[PDB]
Amino acid sequence: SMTSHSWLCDGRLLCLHDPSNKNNWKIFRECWKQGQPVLVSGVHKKLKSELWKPEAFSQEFGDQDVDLVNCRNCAIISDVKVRDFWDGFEIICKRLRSEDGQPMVLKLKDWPPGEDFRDMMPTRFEDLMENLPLPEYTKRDGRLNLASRLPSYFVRPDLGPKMYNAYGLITAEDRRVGTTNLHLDVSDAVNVMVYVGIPIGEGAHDEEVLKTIDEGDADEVTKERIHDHKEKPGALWHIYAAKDAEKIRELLRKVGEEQGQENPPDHDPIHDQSWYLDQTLRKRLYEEYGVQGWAIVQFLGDAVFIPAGAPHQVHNLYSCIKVAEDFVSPEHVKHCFRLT
Ligand SMILES: O=C(Nc1ccccc1)Nc1cccnc1
Ligand SMILES: [Cl-]
Ligand SMILES: [Cl-]
Ligand SMILES: [Cl-]
Ligand SMILES: [Cl-]
Ligand SMILES: [Mn+2]
Repeated sequence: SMTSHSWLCDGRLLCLHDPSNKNNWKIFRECWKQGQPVLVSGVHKKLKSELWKPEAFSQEFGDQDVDLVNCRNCAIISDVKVRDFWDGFEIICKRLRSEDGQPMVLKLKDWPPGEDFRDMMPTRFEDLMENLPLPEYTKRDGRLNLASRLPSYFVRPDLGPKMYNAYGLITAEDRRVGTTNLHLDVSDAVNVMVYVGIPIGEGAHDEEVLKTIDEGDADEVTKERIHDHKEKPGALWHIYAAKDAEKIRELLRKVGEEQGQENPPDHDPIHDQSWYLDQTLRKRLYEEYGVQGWAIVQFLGDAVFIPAGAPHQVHNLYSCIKVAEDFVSPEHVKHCFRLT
């Protein structure tokens, strides 16, 4: 039977089932006011799938100049063509190689650049913005989006959306690396998975994907969604409550000191965007500081809602295309205020 919603994370995470249901706000606003993230499934079925394929991005935009990042070591690959990223998205033998001769795990940095998404891709902009869930919160002019309504005493988000494109992490050593390292945003965000690639060349690495989800602390009902094999898994997220951010800073100051970093007692390891919390660090956070997070597997068509101030990290299981929009809900406007 079709149902309005379900629970993941043992009852701690709302999962809405119908992205365009006009009654979603009633269930949503009770969880959102408590500082929880929310998942909405099925957004891919609302979109024009031919607009979100890696081959179309390569054909239409392949000649633009860009920088990439090597996810394994943070090295920057400067001033290459965007087709050099897209043509290796799914075919491993076509990826740029490190000195060791291995194909690299790459992230495409700042593309489309700054606020240029709408001008560069007007048809993609329309398809995404017209199908975002919770539209009173997420649309630029929604009644519960204060972004366009606040004075300069508040940090306002840039005009979006922003596109996040990166290969999947592959090996046992890769399990300790982030696609996006631990950080926080002063605005709310909605992040939609519009394309996932489960490919070949080295296609048979489902076994390391299982171990990553399991060691990532994913719940049995998410474990049931994985092993059902109906839907495409994309990325593993860890999100933490905004109220826990300082305890996370204390853990990362102590670890930086144990690893012989030389850091002033006040420095901000979350703002630095330099850490990924692996299984060891997540267990230490829980045991030594009392802090529990949400381990979320984002499948094709899942929209993840991230509360303002909430620290969060992302680990791609396969090659992903994500598109995110920032907004300012009344529940969380304190997080962007410039005084006290
Ligand atoms: O491939 C998976 N699902 C899927 C693939 C194609 C089409 C529809 C669904 N799940 C999975 C399970 C274990 C390890 N890696 C991935
Ligand atoms: Cl809050
Ligand atoms: Cl377009
Ligand atoms: Cl709404
Ligand atoms: Cl990062
Ligand atoms: Mn973010």
